[PDB]
Amino acid sequence: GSHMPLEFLRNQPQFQQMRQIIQQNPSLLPALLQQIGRENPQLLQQISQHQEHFIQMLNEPVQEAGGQGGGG
Repeated sequence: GSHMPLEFLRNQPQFQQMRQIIQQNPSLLPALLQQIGRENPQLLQQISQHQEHFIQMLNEPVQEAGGQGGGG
């Protein structure tokens, strides 16, 4: 979508968890892109086509106080 690239990630059981790892070891961002390449190389090449926007969805916290219903 025009305000959400890679939208198929947004709720996934791995996307709930792999970002928590990178938020403690950003040195393993390469090692997570490589890990996606061992099980979904089709997702990997799609993330690679959007990498600057993937980092925005990747670097945020997996939960936030806005999850109660909205931003205000």
